[PDB]
Amino acid sequence: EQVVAIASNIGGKQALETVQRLLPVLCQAHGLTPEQVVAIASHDGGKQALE
Repeated sequence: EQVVAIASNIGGKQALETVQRLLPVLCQAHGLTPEQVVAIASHDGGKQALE
């Protein structure tokens, strides 16, 4: 279990809840925050019509 999974369990949007949770993490560790690029694209340009 992880915060990125618990929040998404409540919200119902794993790809969206994980990006908001890993946002400060990847922003502090790197800054670029690829999550808003890769994870978002995985849902928008991928798992959209199937979600």
